[PDB]
Amino acid sequence: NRPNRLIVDEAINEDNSVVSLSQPKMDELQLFRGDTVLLKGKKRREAVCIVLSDDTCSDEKIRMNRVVRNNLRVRLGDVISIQPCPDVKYGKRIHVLPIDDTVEGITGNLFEVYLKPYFLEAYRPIRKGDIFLVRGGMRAVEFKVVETDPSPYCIVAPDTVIHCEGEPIKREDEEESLNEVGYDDIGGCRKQLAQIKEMVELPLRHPALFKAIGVKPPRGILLYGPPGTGKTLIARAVA
Amino acid sequence: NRPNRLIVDEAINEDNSVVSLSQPKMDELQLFRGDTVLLKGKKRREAVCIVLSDDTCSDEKIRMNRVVRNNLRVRLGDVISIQPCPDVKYGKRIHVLPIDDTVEGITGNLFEVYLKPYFLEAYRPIRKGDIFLVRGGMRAVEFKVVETDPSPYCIVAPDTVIHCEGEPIKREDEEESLNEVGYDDIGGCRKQLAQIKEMVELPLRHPALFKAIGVKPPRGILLYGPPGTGKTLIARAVA
Ligand SMILES: Nc1ncnc2c1ncn2[C@@H]1O[C@H](COP(=O)(O)OP(=O)(O)O)[C@@H](O)[C@H]1O
Ligand SMILES: Nc1ncnc2c1ncn2[C@@H]1O[C@H](COP(=O)(O)OP(=O)(O)O)[C@@H](O)[C@H]1O
Repeated sequence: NRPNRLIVDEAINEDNSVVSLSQPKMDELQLFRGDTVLLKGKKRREAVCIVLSDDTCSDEKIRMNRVVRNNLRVRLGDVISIQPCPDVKYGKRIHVLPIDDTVEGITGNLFEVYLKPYFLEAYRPIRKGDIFLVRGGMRAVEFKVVETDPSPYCIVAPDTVIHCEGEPIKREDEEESLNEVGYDDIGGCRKQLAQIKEMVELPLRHPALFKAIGVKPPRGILLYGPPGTGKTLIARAVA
Repeated sequence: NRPNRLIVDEAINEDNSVVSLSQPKMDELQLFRGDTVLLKGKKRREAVCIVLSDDTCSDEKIRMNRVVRNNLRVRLGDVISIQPCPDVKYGKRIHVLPIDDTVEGITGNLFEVYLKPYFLEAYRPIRKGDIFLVRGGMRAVEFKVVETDPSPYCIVAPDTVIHCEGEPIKREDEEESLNEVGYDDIGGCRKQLAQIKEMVELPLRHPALFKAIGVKPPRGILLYGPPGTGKTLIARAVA
């Protein structure tokens, strides 16, 4: 049955690009804590990240972040195949530009003052055709690459140079904005949010199974608490 | 007055094809506990089942199941004639197929994995033009025969072979779906359900008698209890 694909869930870590697995995971694929990992999915697209070792998260499970779930076009309850990729990469020239939807009121240079400080001491990889999201600068902005060195061989380094043209390109309907609300945006409701997972993930992720079995799913859920507790973004995130 | 026909009622046994009678019943028709019985009715159709001996059900009464009440087109308050039929039968080739109304989401082979396991150690008979119902497999599905060996001589055996064509035939309005609610679907309400039998079976089963006598039937029945006790499927089953 090809025991290599595992289900996807939410990661409790607050890091940006960190993938956490269980102890008997890197011992089979002989990968270290700072190796290069390549992930695939639908739409004939690939991905690259950094695998981090952890033995406190769970017993046998792989964590997976939100900034790359929308990037690789992956949703919950899906299978993902992981394999090591010991390929030496080195970025030479990069060219990123933001979308004209979140750059209102920003003028002047914006590449040598935000991007350069956060790239160093991170060595984060990047693949062709990906929309990364960065927090900071009293705002939430993103950038998209359209033309750089041929994939892959993309490694951030202070010696790398950057350039701009001066004409942002509008986004399309294929991607989804990460500025909206997700499971990571809920704080404090752990036990209560854990219940909705085992009541709304079965009928919404597996429709043919429900139109196959005779089980009746719940037809209504009532949330409680005083106003402002977060009854609205929970429903928006689970959607 | 031909003392051979008896009224029909509901059977408390949970078995699929079991007919229970009283002690002075098989002693007149010299039939054993595992003989072959042939039953007739309207529409010039016959039936075949297995008579089971019981001395705890009642004093002088014949039980009769739901899966064959709709099959032989029999309703309550009707007469049924029973006679032994010591005919040796042996099935050779069978060909059953389901109706395209309850096979949504089912693919692959479905004859050597469900039908074969449940047929053995049962020796259940089957007549031509009957819609049997089987419970199990996390669903409620049925099958209908359209072409097999000439009637009767239909006995299930592991040596028998089966085949399929690949085109289900839709059901007609002559038969009724057994997936709906009947008296056997009510659990717990025994004393209360027993009362509705002696108040709604007289005016609905014998209309000419009520338009003959001057008795006024009840014009309204009020059911009680907290929600979910089953006030709705009781009314749907008695209809
Ligand atoms: N438990 C929570 N977790 C994260 N954010 C919250 C929570 N509760 C409130 N908020 C924040 O407060 C803001 C106002 O929430 P509000 O719409 O009043 O919630 P509700 O509609 O349930 O009263 C939201 O933008 C949300 O980000
Ligand atoms: N006494 C009972 N016997 C069998 N099934 C029941 C009974 N009570 C409830 N149910 C089941 O519970 C489900 C919901 O019943 P419901 O429609 O709430 O009854 P009511 O309309 O009387 O409140 C039904 O599908 C029924 O099968």
